[PDB]
Amino acid sequence: LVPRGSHMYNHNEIEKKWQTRWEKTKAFKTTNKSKDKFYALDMFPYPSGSGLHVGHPEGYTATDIISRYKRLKGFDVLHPIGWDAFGLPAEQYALSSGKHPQPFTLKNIENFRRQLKSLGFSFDYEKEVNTTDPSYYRWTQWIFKQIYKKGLAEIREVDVNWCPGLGTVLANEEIVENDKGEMVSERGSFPVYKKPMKQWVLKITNYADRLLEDLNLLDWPDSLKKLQTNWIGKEEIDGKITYKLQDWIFARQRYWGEPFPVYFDEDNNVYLIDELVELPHMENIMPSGTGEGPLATNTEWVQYKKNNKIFKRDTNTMPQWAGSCWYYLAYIMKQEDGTYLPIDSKKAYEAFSKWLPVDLYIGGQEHAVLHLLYARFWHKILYDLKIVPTKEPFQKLINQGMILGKDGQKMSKSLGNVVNPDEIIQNFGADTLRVYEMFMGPLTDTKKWNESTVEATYKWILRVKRIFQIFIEDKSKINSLHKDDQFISEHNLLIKEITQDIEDLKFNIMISKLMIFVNSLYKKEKIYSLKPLKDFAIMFSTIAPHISEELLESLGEKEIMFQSWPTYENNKILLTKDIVAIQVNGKLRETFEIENDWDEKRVIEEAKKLPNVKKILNFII
Ligand SMILES: CC(C)C[C@H](N)C(=O)NS(=O)(=O)OC[C@H]1O[C@@H](n2cnc3c(N)ncnc32)[C@H](O)[C@@H]1O
Repeated sequence: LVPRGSHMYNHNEIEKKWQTRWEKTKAFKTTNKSKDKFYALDMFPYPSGSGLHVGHPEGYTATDIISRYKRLKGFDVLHPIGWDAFGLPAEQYALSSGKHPQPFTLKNIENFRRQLKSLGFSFDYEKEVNTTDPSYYRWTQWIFKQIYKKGLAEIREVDVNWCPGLGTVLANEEIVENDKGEMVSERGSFPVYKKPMKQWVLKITNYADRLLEDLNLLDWPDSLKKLQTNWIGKEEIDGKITYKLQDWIFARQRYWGEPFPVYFDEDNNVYLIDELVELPHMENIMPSGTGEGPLATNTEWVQYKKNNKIFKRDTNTMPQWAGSCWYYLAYIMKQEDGTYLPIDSKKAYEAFSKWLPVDLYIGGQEHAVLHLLYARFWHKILYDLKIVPTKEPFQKLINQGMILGKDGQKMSKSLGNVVNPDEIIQNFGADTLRVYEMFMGPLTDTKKWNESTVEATYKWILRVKRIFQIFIEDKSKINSLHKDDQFISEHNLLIKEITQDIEDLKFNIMISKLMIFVNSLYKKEKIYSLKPLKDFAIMFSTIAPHISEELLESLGEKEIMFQSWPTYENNKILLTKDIVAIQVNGKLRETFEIENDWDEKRVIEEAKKLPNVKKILNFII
């Protein structure tokens, strides 16, 4: 049932209005007016279909809520989007559509961008990166070269996973075992087998001990630390320190990827090219199954002329992972005029020191031993080279649970179980989509799409809009003399508890709390002030920004970009609890509330949580 008549509000019109206003007013531009910084990052998407499905926005909603909250708390916020556009995902969608990946990728990116704007994510579109732009992959190639010069890239004979169906080698991390114990590509489920071949490898095993140990520095889920620990698989066996991890098969026999900025002489000595080496435009881009890539047939390009000698260019390309290994840095390098600060410049390093590590990164568990391992590896090499200031790229990682289709499988184009976001956004609105996805369950749980809960979410938003109408359009329903201490208390507590839920990324519970508050407004003949509506709107804006802006405007208030997070007075909350003063050797370092009297020895590990560490809690040596 699509909302109409008395069961609808003007969601399409409101959402377009506010999207337009945010663009004109530059609402999401990354500011630099504070010493408080927050880098909230989504895993950027592949343009490997005609558009997003409703699964994609789930994690993007979660980081948007935090980003929006942080702006309201006065932080400068980096929250950017971009296109993971090289390598197999983009190429395979082009090939399977009978299109050339250059124009087709551009065309699909336009659609993705339109979809994202229609959802009201607070991206600064001036920070966009595209891993296929030559100004971007200039740096991908630079990084590879520095990896080489450090001794960490070489061509050697290894046992590769040959994939006849793709015409290429694949890395061990790109292979999975099926129900019958057979090895297939993680993407496409193409059969593979082992074969000795001379191929480019990156020496990830040389970083294995640090990749393992440095997990201790990270606020990452146990499940993810475990996957990486087991993949690295460090074991002493008969005195040899061994690893299940092998060096990273890095070259692909495909057209659509970064060229290796490399040429060879008659003895196969490797030489490096200093400048950007662009992928030549070719029409003959189908993979040959021979062990060489399609670039090998481009005779004129492969013949590298230097000092009257004819050398041979490398004819492989880099994998899709090369651009995603450093894109979190590219966003910091990206400039208003469309250029990138040089990665090794002083200005880059200072900007990195301001923004890194990413404070909150959300993306799927499927990247456990792919991007989330590989990116850590490149980052550490850059750290060793004094290019980046931190040991680790991403401090806090959350893996959003998969949204499943109605078949109960993970939602994906490949399984033909997708729901098109354009239809939900048309029929119900972006605000409903965002609220619904957070309400489906805990962010980290998997969950199944359910039409009737979508419809219930829309009815709820309609209910919010109608309660605002009641109290705003009739001035007699607001009277500062009205006596209802419990409500003034409920209001102050809402601010406190919603704040805590946002901080905890417990967005489903946050919505339940907003629903309870609305139930309470519907019982009130009068309320003391419009302030609780203003505060509700400001806070709801983090999840339902379009309708929240509309409600704020109808209150005669300023737009969200000029607002602050609501403050509460704890002396209006009708129930107080014990405050425990924590000390470091007789000297006060923190105080905090302990809710109830449940535990005592378990609750001394709650005093360790607070960033500055029943009555007193002294810590003597
Ligand atoms: C950093 C780089 C290596 C990322 C890479 N370019 C990439 O993965 N691109 S992407 O388009 O496939 O995915 C984008 C995001 O969307 C999530 N997602 C996908 N399906 C679902 C689903 N059914 N439910 C919830 N989330 C989903 C997915 O995990 C990821 O974080």
